Amino acid sequence: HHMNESERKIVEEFQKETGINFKNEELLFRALCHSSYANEQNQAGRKDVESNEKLEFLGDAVLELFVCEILYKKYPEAEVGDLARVKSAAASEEVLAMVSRKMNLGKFLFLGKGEEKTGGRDRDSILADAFEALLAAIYLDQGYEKIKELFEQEFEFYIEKIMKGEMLFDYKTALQEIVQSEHKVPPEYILVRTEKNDGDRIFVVEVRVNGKTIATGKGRTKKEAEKEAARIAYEKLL
Amino acid sequence: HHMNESERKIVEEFQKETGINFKNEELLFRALCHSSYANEQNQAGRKDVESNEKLEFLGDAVLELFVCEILYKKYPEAEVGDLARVKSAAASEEVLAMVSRKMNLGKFLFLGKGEEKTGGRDRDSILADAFEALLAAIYLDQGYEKIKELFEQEFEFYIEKIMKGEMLFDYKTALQEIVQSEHKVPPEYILVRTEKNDGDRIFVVEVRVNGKTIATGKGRTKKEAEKEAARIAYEKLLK
Repeated sequence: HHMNESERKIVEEFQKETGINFKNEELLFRALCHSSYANEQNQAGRKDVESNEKLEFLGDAVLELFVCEILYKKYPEAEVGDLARVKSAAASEEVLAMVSRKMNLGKFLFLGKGEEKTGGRDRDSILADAFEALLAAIYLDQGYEKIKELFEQEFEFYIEKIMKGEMLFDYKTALQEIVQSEHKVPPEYILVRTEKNDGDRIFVVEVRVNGKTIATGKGRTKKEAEKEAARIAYEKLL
Repeated sequence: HHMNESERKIVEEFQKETGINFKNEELLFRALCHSSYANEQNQAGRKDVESNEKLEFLGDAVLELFVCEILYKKYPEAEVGDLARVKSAAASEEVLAMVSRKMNLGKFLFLGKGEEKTGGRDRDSILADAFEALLAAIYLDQGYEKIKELFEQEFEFYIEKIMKGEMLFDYKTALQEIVQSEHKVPPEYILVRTEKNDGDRIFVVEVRVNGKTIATGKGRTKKEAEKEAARIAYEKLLK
């Protein structure tokens, strides 16, 4: 398949924006191609444009192994019934769409005009599916180690939340909504210090409202600590 | 977990017999331990004897990726629906038990006395589970490339049969039974030719009864051709 100008631009923007470069850019294009766009282009005579359905099929297996490996290695004392519970929760459409949105994945999808007109770019199923297809593309292009490099830290965090029975969602967005509603101002995040416990560098962030510290969260990155802080503040405020 | 004498001998034998040598033998031991054995040993004070249930949980995902990767790479034209159908069949208990039996896995399992007495060593589910657990052990000890090196060819063969809609089972044993019954002699497999056909070498095997050829089979190895010849002969002998 020969990428036309607008397709090449999108493919270039995706790599620049997400930082995920590809050796074979055709794998990336394919992962982002919803069937509605492949059908549209094929009907326009571009028979080599293909959907992400096959990559999604492989991607789901890549994801399952990636999540189960984290569970097996990180929770040796967990009952097998617990590994299975968490596995299902971690690989769910809900988590994947959340991950996709955080990556602004919707911006880079190729959709047929009708799908575009009817909200497909915001559809949880389409986003989750494209994310799985992306994992297969990265797996095929650069290997399983790259998948861990890009996503293990992020998923270890989601799996920890789920294993601990803590509800998982976009913490920062939820906290902002509740703080603006009750105080008419947004929450402020302050990195107050860093630590080096367990071997990893740890960021300590306090979330405050009107200068008052509501909660303190810790994480392996500034972003993660902010997320943790928002989770704690949200649960506390409620 | 310290391996006692009998556990040590089983582990050593497994490695010598299959040729799959482990850097970390505890992984191999755990894969071979059915819950009935672990529970029996724990109750007797050996608390570090663990079952293969966690390895099997990981092993199942290793198996799914292994089969899906083959399906994705080898059948680019297949509809996704065919890929999902073949995946389920390829990773099924039936196929996995067949594979386990080919590796004589049943002889290396650790089972509780009661479980062993009730026929556990021949139980399809126990065999399939330990094989998935073994895949996890090998994956953790030696890596994914070792899994392909050991099982890719074999699974590509099963996958091809299922993808073509051809029933999959122990062809040879099934043909043996039907030929022995009708003729009072067993079928014979004769490698009549080997050749390199734009890929690698391919063996041509003829299966015969009393010197008469019943069918011819081709494969990437002699054993594969023999299985193919038996499959063909068996289907034929339902004339």
